[PDB]
Amino acid sequence: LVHVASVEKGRSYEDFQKVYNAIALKLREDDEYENYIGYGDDLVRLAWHISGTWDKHDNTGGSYGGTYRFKKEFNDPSNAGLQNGFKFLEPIHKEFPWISSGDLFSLGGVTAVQEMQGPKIPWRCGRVDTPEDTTPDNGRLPDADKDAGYVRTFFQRLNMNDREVVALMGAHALGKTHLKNSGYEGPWGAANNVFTNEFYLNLLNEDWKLEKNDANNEQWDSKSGYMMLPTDYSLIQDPKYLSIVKEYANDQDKFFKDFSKAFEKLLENGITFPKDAPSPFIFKTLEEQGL
Ligand code: HEM
Ligand SMILES: [Mn+2]
Repeated sequence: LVHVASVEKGRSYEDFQKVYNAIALKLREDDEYENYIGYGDDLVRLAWHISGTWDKHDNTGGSYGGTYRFKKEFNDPSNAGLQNGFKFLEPIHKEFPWISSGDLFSLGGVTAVQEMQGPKIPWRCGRVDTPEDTTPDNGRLPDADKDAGYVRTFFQRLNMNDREVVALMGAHALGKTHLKNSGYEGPWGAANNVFTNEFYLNLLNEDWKLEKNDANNEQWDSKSGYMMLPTDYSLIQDPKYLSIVKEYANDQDKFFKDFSKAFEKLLENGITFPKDAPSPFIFKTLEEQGL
């Protein structure tokens, strides 16, 4: 099963930067730190969840086909809340009907991360929408009520190693859990629509208590009002994860660089890029463009 990246006919950097900017401008328009719904946060979680269905074994799932547009995946319990990101992106897809769904969904997360001051994420176009029957079944996304071994094992299926896992998880610094979406409640940190290594710092420096939330699910709660999923807290239970947690907590740049590579890899798993495909695009943020 091979998915060859196919550049949207005639498109190039400028086109995607335009899509970037439309998303970025609407994020500025639609997001406020205080809001219940974090569109920017939904966009990077959506980019992850469209990719995280991937199975290296047979190349099913993955961001290529844009199958989140399909009911089965759209209604994945694991994707609860993401509909806001979809709805956010619809006017953008309408303005740019030529971009594929996969590219738009993935570009949304890239755009959201960059606009929330995260690292630059190189991004490659060429995802092609695939038919509804290529939609991956539900259940491929990870459970939050698990330990380090689960996590490590889970991400092996996504071809991610310990460093990649720990880096990727740092995106939880963005936003929070919403009890009605996931059975968890509370911010991981400064849920202020800012991408930072706060996730790691909180893990190491907060006073965590294993409690049960209003949904009868256990999560780690801090006096500061932060929370960690058991899977997040896994990263400091496991000694291998722990050393990388500490590295990222002590090196914002390193975290940014590693997150950047892992996110792009995540978003590109399952996709074959012909030797003559365009180079990855690095989009300018609104502020870099003075927009
Ligand atoms: C073992 C891994 C993972 C599990 C168990 C986990 C699970 C969850 C849970 C339960 C939520 C809350 C959804 C809702 O309540 O709104 C959350 C949200 C989120 N996830 Fe993860 N996640 C994992 C990995 C990732 C990765 C790899 C990234 C992306 C690089 C990521 C990005 C986020 C985003 C951005 C949020 C915040 C959403 C919000 O504020 O609306 N997650 N995660
Ligand atoms: Mn949100």
